[PDB]
Amino acid sequence: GVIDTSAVESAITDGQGDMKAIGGYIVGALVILAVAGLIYSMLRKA
Amino acid sequence: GVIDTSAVESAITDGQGDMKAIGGYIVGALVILAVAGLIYSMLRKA
Amino acid sequence: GVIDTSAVESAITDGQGDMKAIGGYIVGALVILAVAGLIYSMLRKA
Amino acid sequence: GVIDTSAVESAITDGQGDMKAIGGYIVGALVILAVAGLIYSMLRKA
Amino acid sequence: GVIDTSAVESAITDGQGDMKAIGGYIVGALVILAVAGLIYSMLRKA
Amino acid sequence: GVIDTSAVESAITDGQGDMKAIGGYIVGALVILAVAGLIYSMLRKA
Amino acid sequence: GVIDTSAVESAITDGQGDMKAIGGYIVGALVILAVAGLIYSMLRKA
Amino acid sequence: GVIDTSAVESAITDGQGDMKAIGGYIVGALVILAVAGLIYSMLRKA
Amino acid sequence: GVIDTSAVESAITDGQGDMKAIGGYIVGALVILAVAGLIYSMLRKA
Amino acid sequence: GVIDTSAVESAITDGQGDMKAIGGYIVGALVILAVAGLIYSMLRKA
Amino acid sequence: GVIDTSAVESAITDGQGDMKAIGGYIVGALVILAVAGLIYSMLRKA
Amino acid sequence: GVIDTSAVESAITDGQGDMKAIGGYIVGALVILAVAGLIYSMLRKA
Amino acid sequence: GVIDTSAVESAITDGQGDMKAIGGYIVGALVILAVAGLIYSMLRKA
Amino acid sequence: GVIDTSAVESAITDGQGDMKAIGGYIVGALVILAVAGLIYSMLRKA
Amino acid sequence: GVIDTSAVESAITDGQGDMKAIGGYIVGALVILAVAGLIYSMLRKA
Amino acid sequence: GVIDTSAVESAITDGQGDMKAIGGYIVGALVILAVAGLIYSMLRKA
Amino acid sequence: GVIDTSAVESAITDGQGDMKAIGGYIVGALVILAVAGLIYSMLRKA
Amino acid sequence: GVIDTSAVESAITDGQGDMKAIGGYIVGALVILAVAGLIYSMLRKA
Amino acid sequence: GVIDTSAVESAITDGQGDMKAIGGYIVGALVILAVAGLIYSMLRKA
Amino acid sequence: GVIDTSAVESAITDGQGDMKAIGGYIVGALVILAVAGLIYSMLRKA
Amino acid sequence: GVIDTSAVESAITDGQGDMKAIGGYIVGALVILAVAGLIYSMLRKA
Amino acid sequence: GVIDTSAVESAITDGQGDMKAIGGYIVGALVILAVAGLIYSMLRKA
Amino acid sequence: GVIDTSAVESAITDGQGDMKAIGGYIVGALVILAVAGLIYSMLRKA
Amino acid sequence: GVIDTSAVESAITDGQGDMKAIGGYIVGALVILAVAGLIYSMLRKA
Amino acid sequence: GVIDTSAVESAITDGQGDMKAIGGYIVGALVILAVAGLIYSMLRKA
Amino acid sequence: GVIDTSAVESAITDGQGDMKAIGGYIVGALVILAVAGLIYSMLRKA
Amino acid sequence: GVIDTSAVESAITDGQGDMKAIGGYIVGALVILAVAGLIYSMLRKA
Amino acid sequence: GVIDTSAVESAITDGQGDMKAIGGYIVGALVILAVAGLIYSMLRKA
Amino acid sequence: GVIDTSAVESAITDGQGDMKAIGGYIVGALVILAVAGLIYSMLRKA
Amino acid sequence: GVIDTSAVESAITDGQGDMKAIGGYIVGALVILAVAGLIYSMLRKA
Amino acid sequence: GVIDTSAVESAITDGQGDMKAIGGYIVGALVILAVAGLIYSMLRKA
Amino acid sequence: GVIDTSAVESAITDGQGDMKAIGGYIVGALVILAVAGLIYSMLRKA
Amino acid sequence: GVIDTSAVESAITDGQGDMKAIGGYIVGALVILAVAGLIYSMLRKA
Amino acid sequence: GVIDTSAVESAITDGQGDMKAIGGYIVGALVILAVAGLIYSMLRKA
Amino acid sequence: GVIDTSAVESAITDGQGDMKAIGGYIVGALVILAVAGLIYSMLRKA
Repeated sequence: GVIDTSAVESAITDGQGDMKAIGGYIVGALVILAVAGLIYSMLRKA
Repeated sequence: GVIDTSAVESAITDGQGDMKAIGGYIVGALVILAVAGLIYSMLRKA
Repeated sequence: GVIDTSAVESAITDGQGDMKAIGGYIVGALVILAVAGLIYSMLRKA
Repeated sequence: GVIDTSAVESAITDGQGDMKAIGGYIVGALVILAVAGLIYSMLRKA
Repeated sequence: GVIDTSAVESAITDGQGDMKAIGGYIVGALVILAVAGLIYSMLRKA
Repeated sequence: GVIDTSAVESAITDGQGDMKAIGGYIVGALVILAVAGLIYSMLRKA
Repeated sequence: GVIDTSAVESAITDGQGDMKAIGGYIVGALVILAVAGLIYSMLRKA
Repeated sequence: GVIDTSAVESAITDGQGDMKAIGGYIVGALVILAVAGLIYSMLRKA
Repeated sequence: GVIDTSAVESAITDGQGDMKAIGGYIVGALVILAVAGLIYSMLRKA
Repeated sequence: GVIDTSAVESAITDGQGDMKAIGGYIVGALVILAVAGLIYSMLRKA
Repeated sequence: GVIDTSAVESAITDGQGDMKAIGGYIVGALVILAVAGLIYSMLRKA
Repeated sequence: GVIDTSAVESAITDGQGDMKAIGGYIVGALVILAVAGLIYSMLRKA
Repeated sequence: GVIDTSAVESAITDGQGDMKAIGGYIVGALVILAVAGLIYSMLRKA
Repeated sequence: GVIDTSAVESAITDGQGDMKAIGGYIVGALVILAVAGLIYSMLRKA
Repeated sequence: GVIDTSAVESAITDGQGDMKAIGGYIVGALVILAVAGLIYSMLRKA
Repeated sequence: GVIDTSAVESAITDGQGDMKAIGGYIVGALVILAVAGLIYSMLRKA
Repeated sequence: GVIDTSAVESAITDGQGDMKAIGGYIVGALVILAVAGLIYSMLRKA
Repeated sequence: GVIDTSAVESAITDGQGDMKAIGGYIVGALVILAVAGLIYSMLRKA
Repeated sequence: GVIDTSAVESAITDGQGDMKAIGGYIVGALVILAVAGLIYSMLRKA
Repeated sequence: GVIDTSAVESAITDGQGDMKAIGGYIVGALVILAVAGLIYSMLRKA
Repeated sequence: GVIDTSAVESAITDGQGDMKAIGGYIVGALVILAVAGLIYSMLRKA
Repeated sequence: GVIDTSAVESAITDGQGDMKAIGGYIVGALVILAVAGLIYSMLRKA
Repeated sequence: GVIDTSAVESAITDGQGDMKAIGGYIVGALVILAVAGLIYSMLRKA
Repeated sequence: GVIDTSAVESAITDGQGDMKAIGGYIVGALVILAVAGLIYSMLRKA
Repeated sequence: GVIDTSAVESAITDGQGDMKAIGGYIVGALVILAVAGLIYSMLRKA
Repeated sequence: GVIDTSAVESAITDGQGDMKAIGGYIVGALVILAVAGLIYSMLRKA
Repeated sequence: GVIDTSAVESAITDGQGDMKAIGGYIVGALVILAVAGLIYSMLRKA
Repeated sequence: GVIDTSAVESAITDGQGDMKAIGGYIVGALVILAVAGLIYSMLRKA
Repeated sequence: GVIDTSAVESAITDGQGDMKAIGGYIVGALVILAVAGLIYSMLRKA
Repeated sequence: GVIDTSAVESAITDGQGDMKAIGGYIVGALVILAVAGLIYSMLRKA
Repeated sequence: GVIDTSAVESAITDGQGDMKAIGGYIVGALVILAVAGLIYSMLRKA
Repeated sequence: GVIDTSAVESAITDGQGDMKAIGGYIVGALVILAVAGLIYSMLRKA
Repeated sequence: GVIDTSAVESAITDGQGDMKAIGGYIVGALVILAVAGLIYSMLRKA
Repeated sequence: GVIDTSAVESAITDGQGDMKAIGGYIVGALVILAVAGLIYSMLRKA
Repeated sequence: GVIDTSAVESAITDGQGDMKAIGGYIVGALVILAVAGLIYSMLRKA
């Protein structure tokens, strides 16, 4: 019932919180990766 | 008879009380379950 | 005899009254049950 | 009987209410997930 | 006897009335469920 | 005796009449039930 | 009995009617889904 | 006695008739169901 | 029973008909896709 | 008794007949499905 | 007495005759039932 | 009495005979079912 | 039943509506992605 | 079923339409790219 | 029972027979696929 | 009673015998299945 | 009854405790997995 | 008579006492069961 | 009566003991299963 | 009377003896069943 | 079963037929591509 | 449902925002790269 | 009961034994697979 | 299937048509380029 | 779908716009380069 | 059970055998490919 | 329950241990790969 | 596709136009250069 | 399985055959190219 | 849950640490490469 | 496959044909160039 | 999400910083190279 | 599990062995290539 | 694996063989070229 | 992880070692080349 389902929203909320966060930190890695590639290209070139 | 049947309503009432409650706490488990799945998916992905 | 049998109808009437009532309150429980199952399914799923 | 079955509609109604709601909040998670994937792809790429 | 059995048809009729109705409202829940699944799939995918 | 027993056949006849009839209307309920289950399955599935 | 069972065929018929219909509309969703995937692939690619 | 029991066979016969028939029409529903699932799978896939 | 199962073959047949057809039209899309890739490669190259 | 149980074997036999048959036609669908997937893969690839 | 009791055996014999027969025809129904269930399962499955 | 009860053993024996037999033929159906499922899985897969 | 199944069509309709829409907005992202790749290629080149 | 599957062809058709179109406009970009390379080569050279 | 279960082994045996066979023919397709890819690579390259 | 219950153990024993056996032959199928999947993967890959 | 149902809450509580915990340790594995993938990508690249 | 019927209430009271108690301890088992299922699901999943 | 019902609690207690234990050992299997899956994923990946 | 009722306890005792025993051997079957399922799952999986 | 599985081989055969064919026509494109590159090189050079 | 899907558009919007932005900053790098190449060529030359 | 449940532990133990073993041999395959991929990459590259 | 695969050949054909054509027009550019180089050399020289 | 694909054309258009522009400004550099070479040659010479 | 699981090892063994073999022959192709590239480079060069 | 779930942590721990280890040895391969590429580049160049 | 490839010819045409033109103006420079050399020689000489 | 995998070797063999052949004919082109360059150099020179 | 997700950040952190480091050491190689090229050019020249 | 690869030889053949031809006509230009230089030298000289 | 994408800009910024810098120091080398060539020419000449 | 994972290290080890070896022999080719270029330059020059 | 990798060495060996050979014959051309230049110089001179 | 990444540094180190070395020996060749050119010039001259 209802009340029990307010608790649903609560745990789901924590859930989404976690997600965008984690997904964010992954991106931190990717940027470092990306950019390290661009330098690698600058040497290749000149 | 009648009076005896008011007591019926009484015990049945307790009955339903118990039910929606228990059924509720089960759902608490399910949400935790569900959401723990979503995080598991965020790692899989990124 | 007859008169005595009008009293029959009377006690039987109370009888049926009681029945549909009690049977009704049982159903209240079942609906709560049913629907609590449907929520349990929504978590399972998503 | 009838009256008892109006109460059925009532509890079932709450039921469906709960469902589309919960199912909705799950989707909130999925969108965040999805889109976090698209960014992950933008880095991969460039 | 006969007359008493016309009343049978009557209560049984109410009975069936109730049934297809309730069974109907359950389906309302299921559709909402179903379709909420399809959206969940659209995110998964794209 | 005999004549008295023709009346037996008569009341028994009414009896059987009633039975197959009532038993019939019960089945009307069951079919509605059954089939409402099949729809419930179509949603579950797709 | 027999007659009562013609009514069976009747309610079952409605039943099947409903089914292929609903199952059909679900497919409408799936096609839209499918094809939206193919476009998503055309971008990925070129 | 005997004769009375030939009538038994008769009503039982009708009985079985009804059964395989009804059971048959149910299957009509199931096939429609089944196959509608297979199409649903063809979209999922391609 | 048997007869009822000839109808099974019938609905299943329609089923398979549908499948190879749909699966076919999907392929029409894929070829267009594929080949559009090959042109994209001819430009890349020269 | 015995004789009555030879008829059991008979109806059960028809039963199994039906089964392996139907189950067979389902497989016809699956093969068409499968293989249509393999072509879909040949385009994806080249 | 004795002779009168040979007639007992006679009517009892008819009795048992009737029984195993009727009980037999009931089983005919059950087999049809059973097996119709197995087909219902083959669709469910595949 | 005793002798009458040897006949009991006799009819019960036939009884058990019938049972393991019938139960056996049912299993024949199940195996066909089972295995038809495994093939269905081989297509699904490859 | 029927009426209850008109409501099915209704919720399914909303369903499909949602889908093609969402699937659409995803594509908006992909195009931006794609094209940003093409510019990245123009620099690489010249 | 059949009719429902004509709608499949319809949505798939739109699908393919979209594809060859989009894939086409991508090529417009590539040609401009290509040719801009050839001019870049004419300067390099002379 | 036992004998009935020797027949189990028999139908299961056919079952496995079918499986490794079908699974085999699928592989025939895959090899053709694979190798057609390798040629596609030889052109790409030289 | 006791003796009658030694026969219970006996039939139950046969029972379990049958079970682990049949369950075993099913596994034979599964292994063939599994491994045929792994080869399918080796082609996919290289 | 009530008291007996307080014990329900108790065992269910332990239940949920266990769940989020276990689900947590699984995630520990996934992160290690994920990140080990990212390093694998850094080598691939440079 | 009356007094004798006060003793009725007494033994019936003990009766009900016993019942709700026993019924309670059964539930203790069920909860342990239930929850052990939920853990089993957490492993299945992750 | 009462005393007899203390013995009820006793046998029920053993009962629950058994349950949580067995249910526990099942979980031992599941964990081994789960984790063996995670390794299988590490190979798939790298 | 009393003495006669000591013999009651005696036959009832044998009774319970038999029960827990038989019920035990049934469980032997179930475990074999259960566990054979878990292996079936290990193949499915890997 | 067997016969049903000869049809498997049949549809799979068509399948492979299609594959090597299509894969072939793709190669026709690649050769034209390749060689058009070699001419492009002859101009570059001289 | 609908409302829940307005939130979809919202998160997707942010998504696309992010993308064209990031993709933009990457291009900033590429231009700097490109042009640094052109200077490198001016020295090579004169 | 208890003793019967020691046998449970026994069969479950064998069960788990089997599992980690089988799951192990599967991994043997995967490693061979994996590593054969790495060599395939060394050729691709140089 | 087959017919669907004749359409494959058709779209692939158009594909190759396009390719050799485009690749051709590129060469037109290259020749003009080449030869313009040769004149540039005649001036350099004399 | 369609509308969503008009937006595709739109973003692709911007895309191509950007390209021919950028590619153009690069050429501005090349001409300056080229011609600065020709002067360098006039000094070398005379 | 155990014995049945020795057969598991057996079929898995064949499995791995097949794999390293096939994977091996693929490499034969790759080497031929690789080296044919190196010759192609020797011409390019001198 | 709890204790049973400490064993969960234990097997999961071993699990993660295995993972980071294996994932590690894979990386050993990749580094050797990577670096062997860099040497290949030094020859290409000078 | 075709139409899209007529546009290819169009942009390529502009391309070649540009080329022979630019290449032409370069030659204008070269002639002026050349001839200025010849005068330089006439002075050297006489 | 094994036999099925002999066919693997067979198709792979054809595969490699094709490769070294095609790769060979490409080289024929390259030599003609190369050497045509050397003549071009003899004119340049003398 | 939350706490479990702090550990996520932790392992991801190590992850990124590793990455920028490794990516760094690769660059050390590239610089040595680059510069060794410049010396190679100084000899070529003078 | 094979046949498809005879067509490879065919298109490659045309390819080489084209090459030696074009390369030839280039040489025609070079000779005219060369020799025009020799006359230029005869004037310089005498 | 957003915040996470501000960090993107940050790491990309560092990235570009690095690039123009490194690219700059390369040019320092080139100038030294260039000019050392011009002196080499002054000796050649006079 | 553990032991099974020692075998992982073993097959991975062989793996890396193979790699550095093969990668090595490739380099043998490259050196021969390189140096053959240097001789080609000595002729060009003197 | 190992054995498969001895074949690698074999094909690579042939590879290198081919290379130094071809590279050798190219040099034969260059010497003839070179020396023909020296004679051309002897005439120029005297 | 970390430790595994210390080994990365190790193999990369060897890598760079190799590079500057090889690149060095190439330069030895170039100097010999260069200087042999200068002598060639001294003869040309005087």
